[PDB]
Amino acid sequence: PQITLWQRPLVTIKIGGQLKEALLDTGADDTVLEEMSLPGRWKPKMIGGIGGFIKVRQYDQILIEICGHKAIGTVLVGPTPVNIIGRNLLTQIGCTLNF
Amino acid sequence: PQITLWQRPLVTIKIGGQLKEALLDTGADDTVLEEMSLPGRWKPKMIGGIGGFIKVRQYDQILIEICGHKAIGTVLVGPTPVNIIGRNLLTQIGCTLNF
Ligand SMILES: CC(C)CN(C[C@@H](O)[C@H](Cc1ccccc1)NC(=O)O[C@H]1[C@H]2CO[C@H]3OC[C@@H]1[C@H]3C2)S(=O)(=O)c1ccc2nc(NC3CC3)sc2c1
Repeated sequence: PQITLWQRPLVTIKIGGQLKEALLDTGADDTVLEEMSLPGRWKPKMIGGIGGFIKVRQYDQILIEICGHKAIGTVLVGPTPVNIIGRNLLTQIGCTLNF
Repeated sequence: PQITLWQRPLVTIKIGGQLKEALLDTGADDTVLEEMSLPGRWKPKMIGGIGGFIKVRQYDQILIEICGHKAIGTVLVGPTPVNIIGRNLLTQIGCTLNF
C-alpha cells in the first residue's frame, strides 16, 4: 500500500501469536513494543528517546507479520508508550519514503 | 525523491536563516528541533516520548525549507536529542510511506 501521513501510520501486526497495532516509524532505528509476553531468552538493554532512557528486553530472530508481510529480527520489549516498527524491520518489508 | 530506510532518512533543512539536518520521522506527530535561535513569540509546551517528557517552546507559522520544499507550520524547540520533522510538516511536502 501507499500510506499518507494525515493520520498516524498504524498497521496491524501479529507477533508471538498475538495481534497488535503498531506505528510505522521512520525515526526509529529499532522496533520497540509495549510490555508483552514473548517466549525465549533475552538480553537487558537501555535505549534513549525524546525524554530520556528506558530499560528493554532484547529478543533476537523474532518473527513479525507486519500488515501481512513477514519479517524476522530483533524486537525490544519494554515501557514504550506506543508500539513502534523501526527501520530494522521496515527495510525487510520494502518500506520507502516518497515525496 | 524516494528514500529507502537502510540508513536514517536525514535531509537538509533551512529554518530561521540557518542550515540543519533533520530526520524525516513518520512516528512524530509534530516537528521538534534542538535548541536554536528563532525570532517570534512562543508558548510553553510539554511533549512526551519514549523516555518521558521534555519542555519545549512552541513557535507557530514558522517557514521551513525541507529538502528544497517549502512548508509553514508549528515548530517545537527544546532538548530533543535529534532534529525531527513530524507529520505536521511531512503532509505539506507530500511525503508518503510505500511498501
Ligand atoms: C525521537 C526519535 C529520533 C526516536 N523515536 C522514534 C520517534 O518516532 C518517536 C516514536 C514515539 C511516538 C510516541 C511516543 C513515544 C515515541 N516519536 C516521538 O517521540 O514523538 C513524540 C514528540 C514528537 O510529536 C508527538 O508525536 C509523538 C510524540 C509527540 C511529541 S523513539 O521512540 O524514541 C526510538 C525508537 C527506536 C529506537 N531504536 C534505537 N536503537 C539504538 C540507536 C541504536 S534508539 C530508538 C528510539
